[PDB]
Formats: sequence, C-alpha cells, structure tokens
Amino acid sequence: AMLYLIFYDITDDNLRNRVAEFLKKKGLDRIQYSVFMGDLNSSRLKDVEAGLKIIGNRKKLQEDERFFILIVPITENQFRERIVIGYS
Amino acid sequence: AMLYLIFYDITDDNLRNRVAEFLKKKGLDRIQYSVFMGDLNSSRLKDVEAGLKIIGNRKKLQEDERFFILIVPITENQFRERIVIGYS
Repeated sequence: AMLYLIFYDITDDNLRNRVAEFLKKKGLDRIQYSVFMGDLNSSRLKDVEAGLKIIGNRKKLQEDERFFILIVPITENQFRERIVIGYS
Repeated sequence: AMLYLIFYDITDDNLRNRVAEFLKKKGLDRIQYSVFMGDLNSSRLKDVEAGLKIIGNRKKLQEDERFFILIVPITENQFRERIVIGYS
C-alpha cells in the first residue's frame, strides 16, 4: 500500500462533515480540519474514490460554493519533510 | 529543485487573498482555489516559508477561524497519479 494525502475544500458544512466522517470510517488519520492521510492499496483506494464521488454527486447551488478533493500519493519521508504554517 | 504541493485552509478572506497573491508572485502554479504547486530550491523555499509566517504572525480572533498551510514535497509522477473529485 502506498501512503496518500487527502486535502479537501468543501464549503457546504453538511457535505464537509459527510466527507470527514467517511474518511475517518475508512481508517485514515486526520491531520487537520480538512486534511487526512493514510495507506490505501488498490481496493481501498477505489472504495474511497467511489464513496467521495457519491457525496459529490450534486450540482452546485450558489456560485461561491466549492467541492474539491485532491488525493495524492506521497511517501513517509516526504511527509516528514513537510512544512506547516499556522498562526504565531 | 524539488516540486512542492501547497494546500491551505484560511478562513479570513483578507489573509487568504494575501497568501494567494504572495504565492502567485513567487511563481507557483495555482491548481485550485486554495492549492498551488511548483518547484522550489532551498533559497526559494525559505523565502516562501518566511513570507507565509509573516502573513500568519497574528493571533486568532474567533474560535472557528483557521489558518493552516501545508507544504509537501512531491514528484511530477505522484502528481500525475492524483485523483481529483468535484461535483458531478
């Protein structure tokens, strides 16, 4: 299994909570309000993709609404080399 | 230079626009409302980190406010293997 980083930008609170709940249930580690990470083999990755697509199987309602999920393979080393910036 | 993915979750519109403007000026490619990518050597990465920290050199004002920036090294292959999910 490769490791994946999953980031999302979902303006609708209910859809956003649905995504967070789904990703938690599939076993991914939450690392920020809208970021998860974890290992996914082919089967589990397919299941994740398919379920996220169901949550997104919607039309947008207001022009400023966003629903975006990016899933990218990374390595544990790359993650250890991350830079995180927050409020001072 | 390594490639980097930069994701952010910034609830304050003015700080968010300041970050987007800064990253555009430093030459990164915008790939989503709150995501950029591009190559950064040591010097340029340091300059990016330092400027983002200045924008974040704030205290939080409301409990729901967020300011989070994640910078992660990735490869062009990993990026080509990304999965993107939006509205159907």
